[PDB]
Amino acid sequence: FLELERSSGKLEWSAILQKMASDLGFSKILFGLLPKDSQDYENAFIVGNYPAAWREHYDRAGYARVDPTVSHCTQSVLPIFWEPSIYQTRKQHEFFEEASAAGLVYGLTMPLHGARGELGALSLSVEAENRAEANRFMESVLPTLWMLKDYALQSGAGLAF
Amino acid sequence: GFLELERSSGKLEWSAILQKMASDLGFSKILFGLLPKDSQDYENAFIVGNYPAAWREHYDRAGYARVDPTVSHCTQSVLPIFWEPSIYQTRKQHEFFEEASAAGLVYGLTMPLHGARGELGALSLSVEAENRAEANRFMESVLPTLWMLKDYALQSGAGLAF
Ligand SMILES: O=C(CCCOc1cccc(Br)c1)N[C@H]1CCSC1=O
Ligand SMILES: O=C(CCCOc1cccc(Br)c1)N[C@H]1CCSC1=O
Repeated sequence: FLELERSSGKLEWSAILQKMASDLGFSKILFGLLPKDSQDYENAFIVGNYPAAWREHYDRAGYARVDPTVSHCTQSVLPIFWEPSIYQTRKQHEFFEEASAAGLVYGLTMPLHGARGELGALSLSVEAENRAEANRFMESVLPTLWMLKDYALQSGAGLAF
Repeated sequence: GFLELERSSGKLEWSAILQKMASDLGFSKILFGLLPKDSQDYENAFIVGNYPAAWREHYDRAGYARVDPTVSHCTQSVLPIFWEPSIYQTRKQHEFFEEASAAGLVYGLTMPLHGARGELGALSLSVEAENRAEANRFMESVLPTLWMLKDYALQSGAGLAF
């Protein structure tokens, strides 16, 4: 994990994080971080390879207020798996279907809460033949991910702003 | 594998569960402490564990919160800090280490806690060992489990404290 700490710039750091995630077996990621006093977007540091059409769709639809992982991050330090049970409201149901259309189906989000009051998330999505396979995989690497998210948080917070 | 923590209904039951989890991982002494957002009110911090009472009192009276290198570390980082000679840098910190050792707190680590609602704290665990090579073997073997444990302890502890 030391390679993240030793990155000098955002481009280098992002490429290292993306490669680490890929080597682990996740094809898509989002790392997002806000400074302490900031609420919604605006000065958010966002990296990764989420589909650009999804990012724009999400913003226009005001999905920060719909996405169940966002509310979860505001109240918890524990991972939230993208299971059907988290998409409860009608808007969350459509959110799930639209995310799926954009290729985001199986995954998890690790909330990020930095020492300086940074608020964010490391989300990782996996391609799998089915949900059971995706969950077996995520469980198999969970302790590694749990360390990764804190290393990414500490190093990213130092570069983000 | 940490479900007992969240399900715990009271501070005494929760404390005992956490102490047993730490013991099972090889650590006979722990401190779990949490303060609310932007607070330095240690008098009203949520503190559990089994550090020697003589050490706690000494620490408080000497104002060691301002000397202990693990406290300043927690303020700036989410990463663990191992209790190694290299962390005791100032003259006062060398004295701190000597006294901490007189109280049996030579080997261990501190995991900083930063809660979703701004809580600040630490899960500290001390291990008994003959030397640091042995202590390191003991700690390295359970580090990934501790890393998850500290966050489960934070989430559940923050609910009970605040
Ligand atoms: O990755 C996410 C967002 C996770 C949370 O992101 C956050 C949360 C708080 C602050 C910031 Br910046 C980003 N959602 C996923 C769920 C399935 S589809 C999708 O976009
Ligand atoms: O366990 C600790 C203290 C860890 C940090 O504790 C904290 C930090 C922030 C808020 C609160 Br409450 C407690 N120190 C150890 C180092 C060796 S001897 C000793 O007491």
